Amino acid sequence: SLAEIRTDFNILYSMMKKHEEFRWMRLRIRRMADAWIQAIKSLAEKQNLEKRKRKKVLVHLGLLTPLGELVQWSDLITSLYLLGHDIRISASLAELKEIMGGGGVELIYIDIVGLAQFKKTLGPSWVHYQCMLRVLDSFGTEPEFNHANYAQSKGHKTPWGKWNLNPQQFYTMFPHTPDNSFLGFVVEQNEIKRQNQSLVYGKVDSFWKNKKIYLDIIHTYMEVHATVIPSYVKNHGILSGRDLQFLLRETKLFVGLGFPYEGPAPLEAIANGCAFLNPKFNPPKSSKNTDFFIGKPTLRELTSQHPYAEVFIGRPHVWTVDLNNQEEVEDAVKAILNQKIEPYMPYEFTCEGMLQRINAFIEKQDFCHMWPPLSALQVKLAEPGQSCKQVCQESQLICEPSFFQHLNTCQSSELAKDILVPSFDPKNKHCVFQGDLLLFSCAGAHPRHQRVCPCRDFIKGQVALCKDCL
Ligand SMILES: CC(=O)N[C@H]1[C@H](O[C@@H]2[C@@H](OC[C@H]3O[C@H](O)[C@@H](O)[C@@H](O[C@H]4O[C@H](CO)[C@@H](O)[C@H](O)[C@@H]4O[C@@H]4O[C@H](CO)[C@@H](O)[C@H](O)[C@H]4NC(C)=O)[C@@H]3O)O[C@H](CO)[C@@H](O)[C@@H]2O)O[C@H](CO)[C@@H](O)[C@@H]1O
Ligand SMILES: *[C@@H]1O[C@H](CO)[C@@H](O)[C@H](O)[C@H]1NC(C)=O
Repeated sequence: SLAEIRTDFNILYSMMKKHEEFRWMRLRIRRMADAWIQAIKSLAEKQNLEKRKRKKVLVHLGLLTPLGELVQWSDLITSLYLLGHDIRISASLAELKEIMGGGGVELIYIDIVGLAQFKKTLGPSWVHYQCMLRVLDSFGTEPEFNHANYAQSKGHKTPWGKWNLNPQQFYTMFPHTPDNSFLGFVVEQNEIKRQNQSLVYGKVDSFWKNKKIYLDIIHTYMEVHATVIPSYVKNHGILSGRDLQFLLRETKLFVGLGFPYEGPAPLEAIANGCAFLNPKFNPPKSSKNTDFFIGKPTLRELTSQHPYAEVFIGRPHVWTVDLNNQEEVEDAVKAILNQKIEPYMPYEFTCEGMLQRINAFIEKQDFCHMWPPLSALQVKLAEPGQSCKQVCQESQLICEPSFFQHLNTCQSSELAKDILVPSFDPKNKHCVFQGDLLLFSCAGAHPRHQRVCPCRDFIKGQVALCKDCL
């Protein structure tokens, strides 16, 4: 029974009308419907989408039993629907039991809250389905937090970790954690734009605490608008849809205050021709120094409010600035004021880019027992203090953790259960090899030794996929 692409949303709307929380998701799908339908038709012309098996897919939304996560769920469901899969949407324990009770489930999209429910509801046979799980986890899960016993040994108290999955089963909001898979979402998209209009990113007064100098510098050159705080700020209150599309289409500069971290909104601003003023974090913010991140299953350090925007887009669309550097902020605002407007969206955040990525994952990513192909492997040695993530990135590659097993001249050697191996002491030519295959980790820098690191190429604008991965 083969998957046939769908070009009509009538059935999708009927499914999402069964859950009150999808109300504004259905609205957004209608706004984006022509983009989605154009994209599934264009993909089907570029690539053979024939002879794909129709999968029975459980989509269990633990969080419905977070706007960015609701957007990601909406875009995932829409992608599955367009690709012709048999979607069973669950937002209750009752639904979960019924769907799994019926059997034939081939693929499971769930969040970590939903996974706790899955385990509790199904009992010990929950692990029978473990290889079919794709776990929507916005901020990502590094191997040291996923391995229950290693995490306990290191004193990690995360309520989110210790699931003992293959870490590539965690599906992230941005491609920030190469131990994981990047799922993302779709970003909704010069006489319109008011050259001197800036708009503050942040719907609560709390976000604005101790930003006055920053805002005062911006206010020297631009009107400061808000949707929520100095007297001069022009507040439009809470908005949406066409209205917010208009306000962003009207705005030259979208102003970050530091929070929230890694949201969709800066990408929507850039897609609508805005530049993003992106606060720089020195030191970088992590579960080690930031209350928001304490208990999150990663030590990943954020170098700015939106590191994807900073690293994968950059100027002129994204100015990553020290808020405390008055010279730097003024230079940035004056630059943006004089910039030519260039609306931009990375391919991977388009309808067709997301359809291509999720179709590849559905067809090629299998944890139930080779992809990416071993031809993609390029091995790099991380210097001491450098992670496998870093040394791949430094060569315009990305760490590919599925190649660690193929990397596991050595005068002596030993075995260790540690996220930092395989390692090489090139002084005494001593090799330490991985003794616990669940501890293979792109994340982590050896303090003394070189790390032996598995990298792969990526399609520019589609970092989730190697050139030979389609
Ligand atoms: C959307 C999402 O999950 N996104 C990210 C996530 O982001 C964080 C997350 O926080 C969700 C939690 O927020 C509050 O702490 C609570 O509302 C909590 O709800 C549980 O706990 C409260 C009491 O604290 C209860 O009132 C509520 O019923 C619920 O109880 C819990 O129920 C579950 C289901 O059975 C049970 O399994 C738990 O044991 C039980 N917990 C307790 C202690 O009783 C929320 O869970 O979402 C926020 C926005 O919604 C974000 O800002 C947060 O950063 O982060 C993770 C990890 O990084 C990521 O994987 C995920 O994608
Ligand atoms: C910004 O420019 C527009 C037109 O160029 C004008 O209407 C507006 O008054 C200006 N704002 C400030 C604060 O000077």
